[PDB]
Amino acid sequence: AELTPILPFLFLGNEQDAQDLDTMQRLNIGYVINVTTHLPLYHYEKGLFNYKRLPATDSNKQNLRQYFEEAFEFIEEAHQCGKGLLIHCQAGVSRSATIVIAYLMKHTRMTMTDAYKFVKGKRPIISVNLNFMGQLLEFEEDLNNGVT
Ligand SMILES: CSc1scc2c1-c1nc(SCC(=O)C(C)(C)C)ncc1CC2
Repeated sequence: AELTPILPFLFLGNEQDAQDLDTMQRLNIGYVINVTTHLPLYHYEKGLFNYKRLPATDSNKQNLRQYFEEAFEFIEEAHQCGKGLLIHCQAGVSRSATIVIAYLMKHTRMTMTDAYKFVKGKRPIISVNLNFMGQLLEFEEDLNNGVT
């Protein structure tokens, strides 16, 4: 169980990272984003956290752009309320790391490459997915022209 802290309040993890309840409470995590279609929302009935499911598959066909704004408003909410947010998908964090990078691109005005450099430096293992990479590329261009 190794929840990588990207920002003071924003943590990246995987399938098993999201089940270490004690770890989540030590870190004052109040919000969880589960970026799968099929994994359960872990610890839902213990009513301790606010959840958001981004029902996405790890393919070269899945669109994630659609989930970006939804996910940023929920990270902003964990920040405005002084709590931490965990975002996880499965092994290799393809889906969840795509979203973290997009957040760092909009709400830190980092570049694409520089966000990836930054995340991979805190979490070494990241599966490649050129579909998501290409979608981050057009997100970067929609930001530099101000369509967001
Ligand atoms: C924005 S990713 C990026 S930008 C420039 C490069 C890369 C890169 N990424 C990955 S893995 C991560 C992914 O595919 C994501 C799911 C996060 C989109 N492996 C190799 C490279 C080579 C150079």
